[PDB]
Amino acid sequence: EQESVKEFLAKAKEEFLKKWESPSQNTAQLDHFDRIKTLGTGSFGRVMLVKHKETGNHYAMKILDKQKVVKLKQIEHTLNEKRILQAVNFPFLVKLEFSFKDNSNLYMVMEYVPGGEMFSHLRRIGRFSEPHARFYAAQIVLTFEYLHSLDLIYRDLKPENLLIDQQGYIQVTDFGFAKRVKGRTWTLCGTPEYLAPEIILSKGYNKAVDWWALGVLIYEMAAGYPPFFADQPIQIYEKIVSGKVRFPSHFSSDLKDLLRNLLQVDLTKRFGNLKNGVNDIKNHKWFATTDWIAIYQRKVEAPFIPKFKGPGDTSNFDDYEEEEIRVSINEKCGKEFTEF
Ligand SMILES: NC(=O)c1ccc(O)cc1
Repeated sequence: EQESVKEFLAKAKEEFLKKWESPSQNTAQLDHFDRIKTLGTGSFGRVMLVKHKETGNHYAMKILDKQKVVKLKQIEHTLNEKRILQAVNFPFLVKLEFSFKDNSNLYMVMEYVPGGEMFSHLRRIGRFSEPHARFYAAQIVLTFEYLHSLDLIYRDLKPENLLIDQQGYIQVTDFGFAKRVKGRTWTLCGTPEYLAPEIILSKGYNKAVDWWALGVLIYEMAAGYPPFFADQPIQIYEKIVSGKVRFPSHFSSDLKDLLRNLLQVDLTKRFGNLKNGVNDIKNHKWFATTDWIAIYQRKVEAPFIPKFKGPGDTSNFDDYEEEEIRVSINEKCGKEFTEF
């Protein structure tokens, strides 16, 4: 690549490694914040809109219950998530502002992105046009170029994890499965529709799984549904490993060609994992109209700007039962989470 890209990535890695080696810890506490509204909820945590009581700034606070993290075998994953997030810096990654823990929970306080998840917008519109999908895809390509150069695999690409910001650009969130990996890794994780064949088949896999997932995402953005759908995961997995994909007739020939090379079941032949690396993707005809530098610099006008009233507006997120943030009087799982 141009020396300009090499030097950019060398500096990116220098800065990442310094923070990776000496992570920040314990940079706020719960009673610095007011709770506003639950924005999302899962099996071991939830994300809440909060407001800092002294500055008035809004943030999204991810709260993980230490005991449930342990029960669901997510200890290392949660430690990965925080250690990576506090060390990365890129225009399309949600910024971690504070982290801390208490007797019961782990907390990651992030910039609040009021536009909501791409998932909502995609389902509301139906599908994105190719230019619209391409604008988002280009951001993911650059983000993966960045992450992979740091030896990071993301492992959870899907529309729910892509927030739309006030300029209409992507912020990737949820580093719960992200990991620093030189070579291969083995954990079964991800969402079924987005899993590469080599994950399903229990292989030692690498960053090529992220490029497969990009193929799934581009297909889903442009079609409105993912390429390997079914009612049971096992039936999804059979389709994924089959080597067959059908494309809507409205897809351009260039889109189909790119997707055949991303959704390549032989990981040794998959775009993003060949000798030319990311440049096989960036130079593909489907991306011929993309000005990569202008995307990075946020100079391209976005396909749309989410509608929201201000930094406290939660309209683009949905409604969940509001549950307590209870902190035990006794420390739980202290040893397991020492480094957090
Ligand atoms: N950073 C955010 O605004 C955010 C919002 C909802 C989530 O589920 C995760 C993150």
